[PDB]
Order: sequence, then structure tokens, then C-alpha cells
Amino acid sequence: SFSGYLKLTDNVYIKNADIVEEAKKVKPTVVVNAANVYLKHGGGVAGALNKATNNAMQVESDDYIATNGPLKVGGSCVLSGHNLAKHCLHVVGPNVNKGEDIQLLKSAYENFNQHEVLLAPLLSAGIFGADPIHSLRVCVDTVRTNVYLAVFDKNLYDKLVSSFL
Ligand SMILES: CC(=O)NCC1(c2ccccc2)CCOCC1
Repeated sequence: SFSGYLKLTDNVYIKNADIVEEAKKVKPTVVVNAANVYLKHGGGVAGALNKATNNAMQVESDDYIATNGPLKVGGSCVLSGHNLAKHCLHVVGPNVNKGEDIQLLKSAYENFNQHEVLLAPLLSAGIFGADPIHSLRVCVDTVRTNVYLAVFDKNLYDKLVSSFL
């Protein structure tokens, strides 16, 4: 199973790791993608997960959007995990760099509660522009299921652990 994680709470764990490398190693039931409403996996975690699937995630996602239309900010959809996981839970956290309501981050994390265990990034962190310390706090206060957080940046990982209340 998951190794080398620091336990933050009863159900939240954290590790300084590349979520792609973590997913290829563990092959979890669910890997969370930091998705946008259009499932356009261009950069950040989404671009990296999609590149690891040889673009199969994007092809599947475009068919999903053609059929269903875009997701809501704070919403999610379950698609294939391809070579990374059994499933990919595409979750849309608010993108602060697009003026999206940061209060939608709790709604985004509520999607994790439909899955008993997940490998995930911090929602709305990175290129989504939110404060990762705030994202971790919303995660621990919202998610009740077992969440294994992969934080790519070592310096951010150390700051998150050292400042965790
Ligand atoms: C494995 C486990 O007990 N998970 C905790 C929660 C649960 C409770 C009972 C049945 C299934 C899920 C997750 C959903 O929110 C409520 C607690």
C-alpha cells in the first residue's frame, strides 16, 4: 500500500512526492486529478497525469465533455485511471487566477468523501492560485475518508508540515 507518509490526522496523510510517480508505484483504487471544468489537462497535476497516460486521459475526457458538458467548479466526475489507478476522480477546485469563489474549495473536497481511500494533490494549490496551507486545512476539516496527499514541492511540503495545526 502507501509508504513514507506522515500522518496529519486520523484520516489525512501527506508525503513529498510526485503524484504521477506515486500513482505508478501504488496503482491506487483512486487517483484525484486537479481538473478544470472542461477536463483540459494542459498543465500542473492534470498535464502531468495526462502525459503519463500517453494522452489517453485527454481522449477519454474529451468524449466525456462531448456527451455531458462541462463540470461545475466544486464538482467531479469518475473516469478511468488508465495506467495510474483503477479510477481517476477529476475534481474541480476553484481557480483563484480566474476569480473563482475560494469558498467552493470545501465543496470540491466533499467529492473525496464518496471514496474510501484516495491518492490526491492539494486542491486549488499550484497553478490554481490558492494558498496551499488553506487547502490543507479545508482538506483535513472536510474529508472523512482516507486521503494520501502527494505534495510535489519539498519546500512547500516542509512549510505545510511545520505550520500544520
Ligand atoms: C471506512 C469508513 O468508515 N469511512 C468513514 C466514513 C464512512 C462511515 C461508514 C460507512 C462508510 C463510510 C466515510 C464517509 O463519511 C462518514 C464516515
